[PDB]
Amino acid sequence: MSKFTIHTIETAPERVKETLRTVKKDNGGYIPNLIGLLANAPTALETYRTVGEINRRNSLTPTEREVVQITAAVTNGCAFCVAGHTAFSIKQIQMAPDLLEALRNATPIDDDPKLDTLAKFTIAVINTKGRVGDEAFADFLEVGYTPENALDVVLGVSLASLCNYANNMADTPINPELQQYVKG
Amino acid sequence: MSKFTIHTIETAPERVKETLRTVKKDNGGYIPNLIGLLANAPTALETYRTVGEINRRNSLTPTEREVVQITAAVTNGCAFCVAGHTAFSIKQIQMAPDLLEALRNATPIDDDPKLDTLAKFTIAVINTKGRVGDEAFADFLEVGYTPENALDVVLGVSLASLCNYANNMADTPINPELQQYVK
Ligand SMILES: [Cl-]
Ligand SMILES: [Cl-]
Repeated sequence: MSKFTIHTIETAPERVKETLRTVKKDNGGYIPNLIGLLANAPTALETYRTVGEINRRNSLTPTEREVVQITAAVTNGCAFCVAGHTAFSIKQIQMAPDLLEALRNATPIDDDPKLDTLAKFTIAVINTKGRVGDEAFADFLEVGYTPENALDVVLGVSLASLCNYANNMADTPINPELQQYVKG
Repeated sequence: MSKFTIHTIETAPERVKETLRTVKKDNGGYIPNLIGLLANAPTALETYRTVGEINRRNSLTPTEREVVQITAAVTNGCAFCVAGHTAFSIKQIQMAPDLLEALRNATPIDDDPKLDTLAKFTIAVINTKGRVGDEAFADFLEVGYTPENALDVVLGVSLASLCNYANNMADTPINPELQQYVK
């Protein structure tokens, strides 16, 4: 049936057991199946953790980083990550429900032109593989983003590809603790 | 006018100056323009270097990792990265000419069924955002790769998207020092 084993602490390769233990604690007692999946390839698990940590340090706000991640997961057609990021945006960030709804639905953010442009720029980045074009780039800057922010969106898109494509490949089952955030 | 400044050591953000110094030395006295572009966003430059170092110790061989990078740069239409990885493959792997020519055009690899499937798998990942299908996934295992290798290909694709998409957006000028390798 499954292409991949979703690893537990018990079955994961020794050198990632300590990381899965950390993940489980940090998540209040469960391992999101994305991590259990990436445990199959410790360099892929390592990349996902490490880039996550670099990305937090980037030129975007934590809300803007979630704008990038949710929009990418929706554009990439990845249910697991739409659910995972929704849960993070609610519990970690307490994102306004209207912002969250818009991002999940890939529809306009009416309250905040800045974030709405960022969302739309992320879609264009993904579909064009970065060749967004003169007009899309100029609209990105007009609302106050910079060339640095542009490359930090690419960074988020790059991170989104690792987890969205991996979950797309595995058809990763959605943990019971994420099931309520599933799109829909 | 260009959308991005290509940074020098002098113009870069303070916290990446040392990275640029190290890059310049490693390349014998020049900075590849991707690096001067990424310098605009220190975290994107740092991700590119960090993930490169992780990818180069993954479950694929050095040849297989370049199969993935070049195939991805061709598929993503990124001219800079094709030249950058052709350079690395010639210098640092001594890749056979038939292999290198086939990667650079995404034409089949006739001498090597295993690398031909890897190359095809990579294209499928990129064109299907990972939904490569049961049959493409089975051909991948039957050739000798593992589920682990498959996620390490996704890893390579993700790293390629960072540099390919950035270079695509900037239309990064190709350094004179890389020109011999273009096309
Ligand atoms: Cl467990
Ligand atoms: Cl310089």
